[PDB]
Order: sequence, then C-alpha cells, then structure tokens
Amino acid sequence: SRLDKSKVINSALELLNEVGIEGLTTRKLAQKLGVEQPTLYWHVKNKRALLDALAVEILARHHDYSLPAAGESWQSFLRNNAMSFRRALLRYRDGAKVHLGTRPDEKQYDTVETQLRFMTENGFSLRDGLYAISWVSHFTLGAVLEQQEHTLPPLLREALQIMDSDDGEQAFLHGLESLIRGIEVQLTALLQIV
Amino acid sequence: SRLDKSKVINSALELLNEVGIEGLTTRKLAQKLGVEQPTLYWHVKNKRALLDALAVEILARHHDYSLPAAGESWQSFLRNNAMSFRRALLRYRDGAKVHLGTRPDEKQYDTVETQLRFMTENGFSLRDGLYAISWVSHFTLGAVLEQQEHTLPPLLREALQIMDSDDGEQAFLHGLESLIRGIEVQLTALLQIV
Ligand SMILES: [Cl-]
Ligand SMILES: [Cl-]
Repeated sequence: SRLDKSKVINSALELLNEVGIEGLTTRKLAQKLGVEQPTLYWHVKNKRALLDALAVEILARHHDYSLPAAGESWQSFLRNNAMSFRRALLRYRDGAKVHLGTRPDEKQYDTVETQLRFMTENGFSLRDGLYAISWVSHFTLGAVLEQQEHTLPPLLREALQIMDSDDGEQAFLHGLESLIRGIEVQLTALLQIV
Repeated sequence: SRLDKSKVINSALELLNEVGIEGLTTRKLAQKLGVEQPTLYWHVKNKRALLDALAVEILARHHDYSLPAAGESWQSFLRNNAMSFRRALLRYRDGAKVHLGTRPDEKQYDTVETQLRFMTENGFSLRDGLYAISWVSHFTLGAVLEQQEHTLPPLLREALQIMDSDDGEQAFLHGLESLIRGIEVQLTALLQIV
C-alpha cells in the first residue's frame, strides 16, 4: 500500500485527527497503511521523525500568509500572519502541540529571514523585529492551545456569555490588535521616555 | 509508606521533574512511594486526577502574586501577576503543560473573581477585564511552553546572540510591557476612533 512520503504524511494527518498527538504511534500508522511495522520503519524511523514531517506539512498546506504583500504595512503583516498561523493550527487536532514539539525546518528559516528583513526595512532593530514576531507567535500559540485543549461566583458567570457564543475569534482579534498597538508605541517612541 | 494527600502530591512533583508529563504514571508513583498499585488507587484513581492535584499545588506553592496590593495600579497588577505565573510554571518540568491540561479549581475561580472585581473597579467592562487577563495569560503560557520545550541564513544568525545569553526573561518582560500598553490605549480611548 503506497508508501510515498506524501502518502505516509497524509495518512498520518488523518490519524492525528482520529487519535490525537498521544495516541498517534507508528504501530497504529502501519495498521492504517495496511503494512507491517518493519516496512514502515524503512520509511519513517520513529514518532519524533513523523511529527517533524507533520508539523512542516500542516504549515505547508494551510499557512498561506507567511510572506508580506507588496507595499504592505508591518502592522498588517503581523496581523495577517498571526490570523493565518492560528487557523493553520486549528485545522488538525492537537495541531498546536505538534508545532510546539518540533525544532524548525529548512524552509521556515528562509521564510523567517525574508520576514525579518521586512521588519528591519520598517525601522525595527533586528532583536526587536525578532521579538515582535516571537511575541505575536507566543500570544497566538497560547490562545490556540487553550482553545484546542478545552473541547460558582457571580462576575465570572456574568462575563461567561462571550466565553461560549464565539469560538475565541473575537477575543483573539481584540488582543492581537492590542499587542500590535503596544509594539507600535515602543517603536515610534525610539526613545524619549515612553 | 505515608499516603497523605500532601505526601502523594509531593512525591508526584519530584517524579514530574525526573520523568516529565508523559512518563509520569500511577504505576511509577506507587513504585516511588513503596506501595502496591491497588493501595495507591484507593487514594488516587487515575493520572487525570493526579495531574489536576499537581496543577493546583504548583500554583498554591509558587504563584504568590495572584491578588493585587492595596492601591495598586491595574497595569502593575497585570505585570506582577504574569511575572509570578511565569516563574511558577518554570519551577517544574513540563509545568506549563500540566496547567494547560486541567480544568480550573474551586479556589482559582474565587481568586479570579477578586481579580475581575479589581478590573471593573478600574474602568474595565467585564468582558474586557476578563479578556485583558486572558491575553496576559495566553502570552505568558505561550512564552513558557516554548522555553520549556526548547531545552543557515545571515539575519537570523545575527540576532540569535540574545536568543541564548538570556533565558527568555528580557524578551518576556519587553513583550509583557508592550501588551499592557496596548490594552491601556484601548481602555483610555473609551472610543473616539483609536
Ligand atoms: Cl497502492
Ligand atoms: Cl511512613
């Protein structure tokens, strides 16, 4: 049963959705592919290897806003990128955990390099351009991991009603906007005292 | 060998540091406590139960800045709280993952209720006071999970030198300051167009 790299990964992504990050094993993947374990091992040595491949493909398939447009503002870049990252992570079960668990890839540095060039051309130091992107990343990952994880007193109750209703999109977008404005302030200040 | 709730949890925290969140099992905890598995089961029914207990204790022991001081500014509250949360999570291996994986506790709502009362007294709606605290939380969790997880092109290189050197404290504190300023802007705007 076809053991092309593409086909292994695809069967693995399907499996990820059935069983989650814990449950997913090479033993279960071979059963799925209709193939003996030593035959799969020839192709995929371990779970670590499999997960790395998965982490790269999820972004390859869904993370479509990774490079800025022509003449785009840094603010809009960071907003579109984070929106894109977020939906790429929400696409598969435990998707955020798959991303957390893997060292970055030899395309992810090339794309991040254009991203960081873009930031330095817009007034960001380099450490600062790196930080700004890290922070948006951290914020988005944290927001997704709590959304993907989770399926008394009066005030907590009373503000619940937007905890449910919306999936987390409004809360996420409000906070992303807050974070980008804060990074603006620091940037434009240069520094007089801010 | 003493099976007090306190003593079980403490042995579990030690074990958490040895084996991490995956490795930790009830079977391994019983071996540690010098006790047969059915004897442990009387006290702790499953891993889910154990992890819940651990998640609450880590914050009970280390999260010391969970309530504002007398006359404290909302900004300073959010900054001290997040600093405190962060160090509480960095204290045990996979500490951030233990927190992610558990529904909140019947003290965590009472303390969050005072926190949210505090925010509404400082001009925050309620949904907004809740969001502000959620976002700081998300940012801190994301920052910690990437620090606890992780133990080519020219610009990426050249800004690495503060990736190492510091542990993540400077980056974290710069971004927390950015995020709080952004939340200020939105708050003080009320809204004229911001
Ligand atoms: Cl075939
Ligand atoms: Cl004893």
